[PDB]
Amino acid sequence: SRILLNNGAKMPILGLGTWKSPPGQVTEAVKVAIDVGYRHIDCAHVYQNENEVGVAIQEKLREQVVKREELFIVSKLWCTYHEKGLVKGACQKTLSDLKLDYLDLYLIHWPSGFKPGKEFFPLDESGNVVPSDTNILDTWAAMEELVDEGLVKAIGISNFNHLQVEMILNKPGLKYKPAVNQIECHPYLTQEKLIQYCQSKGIVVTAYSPLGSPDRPWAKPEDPSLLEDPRIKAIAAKHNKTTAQVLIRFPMQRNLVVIPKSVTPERIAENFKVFDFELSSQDMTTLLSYNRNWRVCALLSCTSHKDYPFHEEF
Ligand SMILES: NC(=O)c1ccc[n+]([C@@H]2O[C@H](COP(=O)([O-])OP(=O)(O)OC[C@H]3O[C@@H](n4cnc5c(N)ncnc54)[C@H](OP(=O)(O)O)[C@@H]3O)[C@@H](O)[C@H]2O)c1
Ligand SMILES: O=C(O)Cc1nn(Cc2nc3cc(C(F)(F)F)ccc3s2)c(=O)c2ccccc12
Repeated sequence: SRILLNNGAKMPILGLGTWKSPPGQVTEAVKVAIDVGYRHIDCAHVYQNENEVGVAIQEKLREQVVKREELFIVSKLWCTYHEKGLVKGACQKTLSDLKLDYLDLYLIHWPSGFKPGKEFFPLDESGNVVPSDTNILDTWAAMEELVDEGLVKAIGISNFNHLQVEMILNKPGLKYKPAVNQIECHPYLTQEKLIQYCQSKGIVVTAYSPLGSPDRPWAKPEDPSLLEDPRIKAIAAKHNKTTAQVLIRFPMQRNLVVIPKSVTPERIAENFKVFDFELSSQDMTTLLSYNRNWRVCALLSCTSHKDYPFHEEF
């Protein structure tokens, strides 16, 4: 149920995602999740719902359902706060919203810094994202300070390519190695090279968008649909499981952490019922065979940013 991180802490391999969970629904989602056994919640300031996630956690702590030490709460430093001077306040805002005194894991959400200011996606008049003059290593050093001050127990990265990870690993005077790299991963984007890289370096990989993010706001009707893939439905039927259950179990059997999102109580419970069956070797081979290098998350307006991660092969 949990994987050991480099700081000695254990991270639950199944967590609840919260991107696109409206504040109207995420409090109930998190309450239900905790009731049915989730102990890991994946959050971010940019998801605009951390206050409501926080309400749910506070309530369940107060109800004596769970103790804080049993929860594993992750959040992420948004791109507009990469300047060394902005990092601590960004973390403290997340902590205040979540009503917590520490995070279990805090990630650099994307390797790119954006122009500081109120807008999460500052654009120029021609639609290009406006970068900031920040660099990965200075942002990393700021993240390390959060560990040293007790705000966070572990730090990591998200959407970093292997060269960007290597930059941090090779930093003279590195204080903390990244514990986790959180990346998009599912049968249409199987990430074999980056997973082998990270796992060889002692970095745990978390798979995001494991169901293919059908609710992503830029979906096009001609896009591939993992949950509707008849090939994956057939593997699910053979196990008397749903397609979502197969898609969640798949990364678990690759020694990945996985964070499916739902706000629908029946699905939150369904998605956790993945510890009672095993995909066969042939199932795993078949699912890996569906790779198409297809990404849910890769914003066009960011493709000229100097730190855009997806020009590299991996
Ligand atoms: N680090 C990053 O850059 C990054 C990027 C993307 C995602 N993430 C994290 O990863 C999480 C998961 O990714 P995601 O939100 O993109 O998408 P996802 O988990 O792949 O898919 C969520 C979508 O699937 C639906 N769904 C959930 N369970 C289902 C089930 N059993 N049957 C049918 N449909 C089901 C949900 O609907 P309902 O909610 O309406 O039930 C929602 O529309 C995020 O929420 C976020 O926490 C991180
Ligand atoms: O962020 C999430 O969790 C999900 C996520 N993904 N995307 C796609 C992105 N593509 C990027 C590319 C870069 C780049 F590094 F390439 F510059 C930087 C930042 C991004 S956001 C979004 O546009 C988005 C908008 C609101 C809330 C969350 C998201």
